[PDB]
Amino acid sequence: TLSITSNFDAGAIDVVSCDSPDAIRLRVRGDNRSEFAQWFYYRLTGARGERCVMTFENAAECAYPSGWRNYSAVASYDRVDWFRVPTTFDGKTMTIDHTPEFDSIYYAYFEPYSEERHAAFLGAVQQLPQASVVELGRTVEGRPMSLLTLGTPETAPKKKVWIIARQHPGESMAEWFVEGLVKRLAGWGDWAGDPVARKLYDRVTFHIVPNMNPDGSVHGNLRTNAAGANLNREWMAPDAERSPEVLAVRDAIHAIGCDMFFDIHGDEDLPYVFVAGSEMLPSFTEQQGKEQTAFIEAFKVASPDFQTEHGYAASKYKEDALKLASKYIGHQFGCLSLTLEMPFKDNANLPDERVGWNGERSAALGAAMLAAILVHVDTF
Ligand SMILES: [Zn+2]
Repeated sequence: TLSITSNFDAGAIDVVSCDSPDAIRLRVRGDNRSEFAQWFYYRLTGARGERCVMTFENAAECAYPSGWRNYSAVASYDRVDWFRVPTTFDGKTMTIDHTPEFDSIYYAYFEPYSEERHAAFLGAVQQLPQASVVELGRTVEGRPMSLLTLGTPETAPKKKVWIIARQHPGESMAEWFVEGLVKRLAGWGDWAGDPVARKLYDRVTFHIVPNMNPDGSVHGNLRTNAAGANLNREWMAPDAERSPEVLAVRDAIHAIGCDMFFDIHGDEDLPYVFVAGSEMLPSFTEQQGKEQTAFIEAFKVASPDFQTEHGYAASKYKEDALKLASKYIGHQFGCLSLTLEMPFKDNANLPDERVGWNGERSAALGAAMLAAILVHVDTF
């Protein structure tokens, strides 16, 4: 007897039919208070050594159907080690065809990043002499909005570098990226002995929000918070009831100041790591151009995964572009301001059939970007 369950952190699925392994019928559940549908995460038990054919009947009705083109789902026996599994898409339905090796398995859209993991990581990070953690406010559902500051005393004002992640809760790659970056700043693991963090603290103070959408995350949402708001459309006029997550963070950025800004996302459609810059802003000066180009050049050197060939086609500027964090910040502060995008699929330039794009590659990217930040501040 097969059983599909989803009542856990970030769980999401609607089961249509589940009584023959070769005829499992499913629907992407969708965001809790929004029409956007794309994230899925479920547990399947009772299928050891049985070929499971799991068809997502509403695949074409999802937020980004091209997200299913050349895409493989991820799976795990224990929530620790994740791997890609055989998946096909015909523009109408999506099907995972996989034979579980053990009694209990999970399938998901991307390697998850749980609330527990967040709490364990921040609970350890706060113990570093250079760390502090401040609760800026509460989410819709009373979860903390936590700001991690990493820095040493100013004896000359240090540059304020802001990194926010996971405004879109299903983009768990964003929190993995922050974890890799923070681990390097901590001098943990293989980062012990590395001089980049030390040099950085002489020039820069970091202000980091690892999870911009705690509620959306646990809800199994892709794009919205628990009230149905797209947080990355709330930056020009956030609300205490609808978008307290942005209200609290935007207030802190204004109070604290900002010299460099990075908004960390994942992209459904494109199999590339890329940035969206501020060049479309009418406020984009020659010096800003010089600075953005030079950071991008440094990031290309720091990380072979990062590239500029592929990305969003930069359409004409419209006033509502300021609803997006990196544009709002770019316009308001006149500083280096970027959206960074990681793929749900793989990096097509450097594919990995076993894992595609994942937690470890996202984290390596975050650690690499630190080295580009250092190069950058040492130049400007
Ligand atoms: Zn996003």
